[PDB]
Amino acid sequence: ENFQKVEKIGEGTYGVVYKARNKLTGEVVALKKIRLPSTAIREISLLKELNHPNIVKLLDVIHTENKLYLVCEFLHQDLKKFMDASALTGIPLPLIKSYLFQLLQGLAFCHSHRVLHRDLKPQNLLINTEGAIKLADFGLARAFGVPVRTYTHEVVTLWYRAPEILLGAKYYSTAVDIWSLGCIFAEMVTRRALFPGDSEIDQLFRIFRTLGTPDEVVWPGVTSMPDYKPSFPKWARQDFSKVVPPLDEDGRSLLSQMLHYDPNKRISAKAALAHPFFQDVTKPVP
Ligand SMILES: *CCC(=O)N1CCN(CC)c2ccccc21
Repeated sequence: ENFQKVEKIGEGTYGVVYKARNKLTGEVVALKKIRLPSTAIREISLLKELNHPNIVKLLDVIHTENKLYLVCEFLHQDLKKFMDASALTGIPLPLIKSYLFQLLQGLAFCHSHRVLHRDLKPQNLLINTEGAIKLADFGLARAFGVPVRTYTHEVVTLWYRAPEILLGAKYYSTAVDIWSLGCIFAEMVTRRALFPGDSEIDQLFRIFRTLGTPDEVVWPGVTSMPDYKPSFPKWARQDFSKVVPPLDEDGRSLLSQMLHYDPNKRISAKAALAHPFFQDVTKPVP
């Protein structure tokens, strides 16, 4: 009886989200319920301290009756819905730039605390009516693993997955989130997913057909990754001018750096924020 359900507002990889009202404070919140060694409660509890204007505020973590509840600030819409609703005309470039600038600040903060997301996608980027955008679900992928199917048996999207993950690397760096964010960036600009794979191999070959099949020159160590096969077809790289029109030259330079194959060479969030693409960044209200 601590929270009143108002309405169901969404479904993530692990559980359902309701808008709720805090009985005793009157505050409106988003309450995620997840069913069911395990360091998940410790690690997720630590995210209550990892506060930033571009990270969804984690108000509380409740473990009771073999369910995990996450109490978050209420935000009104995800980026996937906003992109679908903006399909006819597209999100305006100054708003795209504002959103990427803010998302990079959120990543830079978590990354500075050694915390990775590992599963960024438009569905977990939430916006308000004031012009802010925030990252949701930090910590959940690491705590629980990324399953093939969600709790409601939907396919977990591969579209934003970094190539080192797809090639079976055992160690993920903060670069995995930069890759994902660069995919989201291209999708806002073109109104179409950059790499819409429908299996792990289809995802990898879509990446290869655009960026070129990687070799030891662009990506040292690539031919010794666990899931690398010498039989991969060898596609030549496309020019970014084709990939994301009509992004200007600064956006294209930034995007190419977010999409470097080698996780060691891929631009950091901190470095991306200093990119000349942001020289004229503003905060428009949609
Ligand atoms: C704690 C609530 C939560 O995890 N999130 C991320 C998932 N969703 C549903 C899209 C959400 C919406 C509004 C506010 C927070 C959250």
